[PDB]
Amino acid sequence: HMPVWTALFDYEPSGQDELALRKGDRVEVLSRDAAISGDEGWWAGQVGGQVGIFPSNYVSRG
Repeated sequence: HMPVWTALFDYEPSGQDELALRKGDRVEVLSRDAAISGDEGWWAGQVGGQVGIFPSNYVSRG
């Protein structure tokens, strides 16, 4: 059911609230709302067994 989003790039977290990404990970995107991520241009999601925020430009739909 949940839409497919793919990490375009590696992302190394700067905090425990940030999601680590590796290029080509399928990322479960949980919100695009800045009021939920707390940081304009950041989304919330789950990958790697962690939930957290990442910069929105790091994933693409499909």
